[PDB]
Amino acid sequence: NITEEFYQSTCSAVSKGYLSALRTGWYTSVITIELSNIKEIKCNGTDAKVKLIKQELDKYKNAVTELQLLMQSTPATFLGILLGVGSAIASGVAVSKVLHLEGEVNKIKSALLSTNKAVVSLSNGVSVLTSKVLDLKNYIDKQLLPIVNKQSCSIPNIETVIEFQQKNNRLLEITREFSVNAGVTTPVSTYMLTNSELLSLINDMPITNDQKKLMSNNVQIVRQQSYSIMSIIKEEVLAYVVQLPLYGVIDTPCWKLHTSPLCTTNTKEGSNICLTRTDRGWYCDNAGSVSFFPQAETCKVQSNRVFCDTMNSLTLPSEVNLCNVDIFNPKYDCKIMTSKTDVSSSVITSLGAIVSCYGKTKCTASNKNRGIIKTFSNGCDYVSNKGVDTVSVGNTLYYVNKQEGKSLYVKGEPIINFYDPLVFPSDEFDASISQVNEKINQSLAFIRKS
Amino acid sequence: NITEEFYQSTCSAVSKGYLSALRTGWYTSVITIELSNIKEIKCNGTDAKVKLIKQELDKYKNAVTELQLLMQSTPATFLGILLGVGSAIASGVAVSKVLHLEGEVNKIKSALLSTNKAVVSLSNGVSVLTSKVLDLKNYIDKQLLPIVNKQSCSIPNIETVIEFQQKNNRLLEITREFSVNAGVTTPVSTYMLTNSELLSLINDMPITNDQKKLMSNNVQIVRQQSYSIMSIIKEEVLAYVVQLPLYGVIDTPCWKLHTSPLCTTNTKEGSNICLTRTDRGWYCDNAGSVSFFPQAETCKVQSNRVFCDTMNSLTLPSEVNLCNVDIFNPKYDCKIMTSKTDVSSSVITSLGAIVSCYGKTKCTASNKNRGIIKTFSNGCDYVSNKGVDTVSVGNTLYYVNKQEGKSLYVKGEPIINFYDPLVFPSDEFDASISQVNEKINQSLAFIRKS
Amino acid sequence: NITEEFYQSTCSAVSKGYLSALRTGWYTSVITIELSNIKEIKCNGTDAKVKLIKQELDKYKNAVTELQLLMQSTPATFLGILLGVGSAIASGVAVSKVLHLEGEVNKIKSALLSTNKAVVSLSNGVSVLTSKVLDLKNYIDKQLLPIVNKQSCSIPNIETVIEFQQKNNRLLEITREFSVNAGVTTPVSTYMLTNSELLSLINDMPITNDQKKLMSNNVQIVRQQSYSIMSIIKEEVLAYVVQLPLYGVIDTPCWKLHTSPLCTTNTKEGSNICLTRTDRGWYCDNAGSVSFFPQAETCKVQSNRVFCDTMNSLTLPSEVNLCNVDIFNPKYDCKIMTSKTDVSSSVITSLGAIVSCYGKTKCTASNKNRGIIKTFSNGCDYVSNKGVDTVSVGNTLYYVNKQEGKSLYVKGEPIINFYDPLVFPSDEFDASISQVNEKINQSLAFIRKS
Ligand SMILES: *[C@@H]1O[C@H](CO)[C@@H](O)[C@H](O)[C@H]1NC(C)=O
Ligand SMILES: *[C@@H]1O[C@H](CO)[C@@H](O)[C@H](O)[C@H]1NC(C)=O
Ligand SMILES: *[C@@H]1O[C@H](CO)[C@@H](O)[C@H](O)[C@H]1NC(C)=O
Ligand SMILES: *[C@@H]1O[C@H](CO)[C@@H](O)[C@H](O)[C@H]1NC(C)=O
Ligand SMILES: *[C@@H]1O[C@H](CO)[C@@H](O)[C@H](O)[C@H]1NC(C)=O
Ligand SMILES: *[C@@H]1O[C@H](CO)[C@@H](O)[C@H](O)[C@H]1NC(C)=O
Repeated sequence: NITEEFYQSTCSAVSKGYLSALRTGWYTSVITIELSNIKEIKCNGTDAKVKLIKQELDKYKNAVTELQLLMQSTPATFLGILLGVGSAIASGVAVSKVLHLEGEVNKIKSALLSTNKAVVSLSNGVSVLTSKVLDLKNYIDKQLLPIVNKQSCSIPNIETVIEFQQKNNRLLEITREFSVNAGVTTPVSTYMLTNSELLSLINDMPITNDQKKLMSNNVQIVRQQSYSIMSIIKEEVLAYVVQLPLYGVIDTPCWKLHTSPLCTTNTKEGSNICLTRTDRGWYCDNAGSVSFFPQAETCKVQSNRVFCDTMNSLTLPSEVNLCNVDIFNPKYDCKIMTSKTDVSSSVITSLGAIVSCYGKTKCTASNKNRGIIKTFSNGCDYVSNKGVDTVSVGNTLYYVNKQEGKSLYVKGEPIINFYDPLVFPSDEFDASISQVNEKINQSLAFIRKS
Repeated sequence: NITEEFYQSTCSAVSKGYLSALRTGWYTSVITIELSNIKEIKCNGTDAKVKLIKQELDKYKNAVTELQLLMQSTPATFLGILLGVGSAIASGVAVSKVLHLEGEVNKIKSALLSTNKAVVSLSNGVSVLTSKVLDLKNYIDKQLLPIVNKQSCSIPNIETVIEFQQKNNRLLEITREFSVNAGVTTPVSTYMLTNSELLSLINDMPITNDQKKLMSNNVQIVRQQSYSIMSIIKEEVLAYVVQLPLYGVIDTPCWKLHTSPLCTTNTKEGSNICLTRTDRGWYCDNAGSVSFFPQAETCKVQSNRVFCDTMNSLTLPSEVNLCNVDIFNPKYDCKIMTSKTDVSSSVITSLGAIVSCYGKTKCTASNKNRGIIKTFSNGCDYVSNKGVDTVSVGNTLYYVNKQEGKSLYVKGEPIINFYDPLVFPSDEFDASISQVNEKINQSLAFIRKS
Repeated sequence: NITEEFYQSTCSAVSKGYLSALRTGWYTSVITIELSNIKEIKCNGTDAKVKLIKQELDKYKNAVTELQLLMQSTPATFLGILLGVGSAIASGVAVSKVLHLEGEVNKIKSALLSTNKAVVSLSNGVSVLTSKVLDLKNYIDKQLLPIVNKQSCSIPNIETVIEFQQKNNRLLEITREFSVNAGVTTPVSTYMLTNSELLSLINDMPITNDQKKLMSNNVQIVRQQSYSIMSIIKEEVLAYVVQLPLYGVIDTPCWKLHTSPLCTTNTKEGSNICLTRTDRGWYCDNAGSVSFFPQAETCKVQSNRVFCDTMNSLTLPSEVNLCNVDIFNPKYDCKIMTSKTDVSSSVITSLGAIVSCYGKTKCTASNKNRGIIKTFSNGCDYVSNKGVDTVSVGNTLYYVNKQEGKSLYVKGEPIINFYDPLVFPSDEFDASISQVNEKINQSLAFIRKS
């Protein structure tokens, strides 16, 4: 149920019909692995099945020593320039710091003695979920101790050698990811947290039923917005913090704004003036205001659900939406940029394509079964994605999205015609309708002086 | 056969001698894996060789269930601001959408019954290559059914346990990549498509012999420009779309433009004016025009072959090349920027290094066996890579490329001297030679008024 | 021992107390793997243990052929616009090129005959460390030749089949990484160089004892700043160059500068003027000057040690530090930007948070156990991280860093009040205090004309 409207007057289009899924907070969980403390590998036997077990214990001990070197380092990692600067893992690292305090590990270790999942209140008072995901201590001590603890080693069966390599592999891969990521990984792989464990962790979290359903049906998105932070390894326990997203805003209207340069079409080369709406990005109603996301990557779309991160957003009054139907409205000052760079390009929207065609550029739209069906004249135009498969601007061939949905072409005079090119400011990168008007007055006043 | 020319007048250099390899389209292929439908693991025997087989089937079924959660989400993912906005996987996703239609899977499944490679015309009419790369259904049903389908399970040999883990591993790794990439991966790994399968897929594609030779000798580049899109999993078939690049433009001349700030060298601190050519990047002749690639990553160089993506390009008239030999030419308006920020830096070209040395900065060029061999005075200068191994600008040490090739130093008066610093605009980021001239006239006219 | 100072006058904060770890050069080492030359797999026996060995040799030969296709391609890969352009792997590639010369491999192969580590002087004269990390030739020829070299193949034990898959796996993973990275990988994984081999390689390098201690305690950072460059594969030897960082500057003072927009707080909407210090980033004393790193990613912090890369830096006079205590100082011209965009945001510093609150925005600071404890008025303010856990600006919730350290609030009149909004330039992106003053004079002079 996605719709789109193109505004010929402002060379821009809005895609409506989306639902919000904004990350507004973080939930920190502590994931543990019970380790076996092995120092000496006591066996002088040259048996082939013992040698393969000795070689896997060396890999095991190498990973332990490798992780111990990571815990000794406190781990870390148009209108985009207007944002702030957050600290993404500031919450998770804070939990990682507490686990270094004395006895804090013993709290975790004792709570995870009978069950593999428990809720622990730390010394500072925060209630974190704790999960023991692997008990290599139990396996090594019950299945491998009678082998490599005496001098007359008992030769294991071939099946145990294979089984130990499987169980040890997860530890090795967790160590591998932390080694090439300085102890902070994102997204969180299935080695840090399996699809079963993650879903189970979501169900046990203190969140609403709407958040549980949302997170469970989009765990791949949950992983891309999660961090895995190596913390400690001591007292036979490896602990790393998993920082999961909290979606405080769900199911509010979202819309995406696409913009393209709007220039004059005079045949004289340098006598053209351009103008581009700069407020392009994702917009989502949020607590009476509008959360605006100017960057491309910060929002991921899954069907009609938009997952965004508020740390890369601005908070604007809802009147910002008035710029779509009336860019000259007196309630909000719509942001634009100006130039004399009349160069051709295209923007692929959710349900169509905007084409800014200028100069000697060949701009067309094609179908697979029939070829060219529309040829654009100079200016800014738009074509729906129904019956159109590709758009061509110069030597560039853009495929359009085949998402189903109705588009609407809103006819209107391109607002660039309302300006006189002799008093038009054309070097404005962070400007607005009013900043241009007041700047034209100053130029127009100095002309009135003559 | 790479050459380079440095232009002292404009503080810029051009590297010629390259050949084009531009991605201009996409080819979509459907890769399938025949799966076995296993529900109940019927065996109450505690045999060690059966237990290892049961543990691998659980991993198998976990990957199947994990993939089923991915298919329920329609998957997605100086002069750089001038480009447009494409939708990279719009073509592949379109094919991924068709595979959800009724019976479309049965078409694929039936065509891949006798052979593992076939050409299928879908319901919409497009002809796509289809490849069955793994038949776990055949392996599980022929090698594993007589084990875990009765209640008196037949204990397999140890060799089958090892063989099943190998064949199941590819499915697990494909699932792993799609889990941490929201169903869209790039580059395409050897798990999605092995070097043998990819080469075979290229040879069977409906393309020219030049494209086949080009793609086969640079498959590592082909992978970096390809996408793997998870599609469907039903009726015992896992299908994912692989989106491969089409190189419509091959073997045309390409050249790379390097630019650096050109400032005045007055000893008074703030009395200096700067000027930098902004049209830097890769240029490739293309269909009578020139494809310009302003960003760094969009083009990858392999020997003398330049692989670029047209979606991140502009289409300029061929006269843009005139800016190199004459920046004041009357046919094309060469783009520049201005500032008063006289700060030192260097640009490592293909066959040398440009040095913009200003103020109290120590700028040198060194050889490993002899140390400093040249000391730069203030201004913009250039040194060939023959006999030079490193360049130093301040506290920064740049190694130069040791690619073989002749360089040419084109003497000329730095054009920054032709301007008077009192009417010089110094806040222009998107400007040109003519925009500066007409702006100097307006400032010069208001001075004539006095 | 980290401290922080906030400057209310300039809406900026400086975090002191850090120690430098600047990458200033590169060390190139050659890592080799002795390969076995296998062509024909002579065995017509259908034994299950032979079949598993034949299947692993095919994977082995596939990786060899895959690597041979990579070596045939010479491999490659606010104030940020002011930097230069280096060539990161120019040093490593230079070594990779020399290994293609005749007999250069024989030098390496002969030197690594008795030991697995040797120092080799190449034909050009450079002394590089060389390390043989895997001898598959020795394993295949001693453990696998009596099997697949006769026609009456001798069936191996099951333990050898498992052992061969382990030793062959490293070669396969090295091949895997080079396939999806065009022969150049970063960071350097434990497959290219294990934690034991890397530490051993560091200890044998011709560097100081301070560099050895620094590199060994932060090998995860060493990996993130290293490259692995596929070179050659011929004469039964696979060789790839590992490019390691050299830290020429260690333990000098470093400090991080945070800045935020400073605007006027008039209730009239568009009558406000803004101003933002643009010199934000990392600063480290370096050889009498100051190395300035304007970008975020180029510096990684581990406790109080800052690892930076000089290739992404500028070299400024030490007087740049005067802008913190006096932005109007006459020795250095402090860089700023101007706008009329009064929009709310926050910057999370090392020990607190700057809040730029304007208009109808709700800006607060909270504690977990008590909720809101401070409400910001319009303007630019600051709050320490002691007793504060989160900051909220609009719909955005920022967690603050809980690093221990003292903060200091330096009271002062916001310098934006000293300007008259009628002659204030508000479109300056690359400007400074003096450029603004001289621009106000020109506007003020034309007003004096009337
Ligand atoms: C569009 O949306 C409404 C509510 O989502 C739904 O009831 C309606 O059926 C949808 N239209 C179509 C054609 O399905
Ligand atoms: C400023 O410009 C606006 C629109 O361009 C106009 O309505 C207004 O009268 C001007 N003001 C002055 C003082 O010229
Ligand atoms: C330079 O190029 C031409 C054509 O590529 C070739 O014939 C010529 O031999 C090359 N020069 C050298 C020195 O090899
Ligand atoms: C504008 O400037 C150009 C070059 O600076 C000059 O040739 C031309 O005569 C000027 N035009 C006017 C009207 O001053
Ligand atoms: C702060 O630093 C100095 C030197 O690093 C150290 O001697 C002092 O003890 C530190 N302060 C505290 C409270 O530890
Ligand atoms: C320029 O401005 C500065 C400060 O704004 C002032 O001290 C100086 O006198 C001015 N110069 C002229 C010529 O007006």
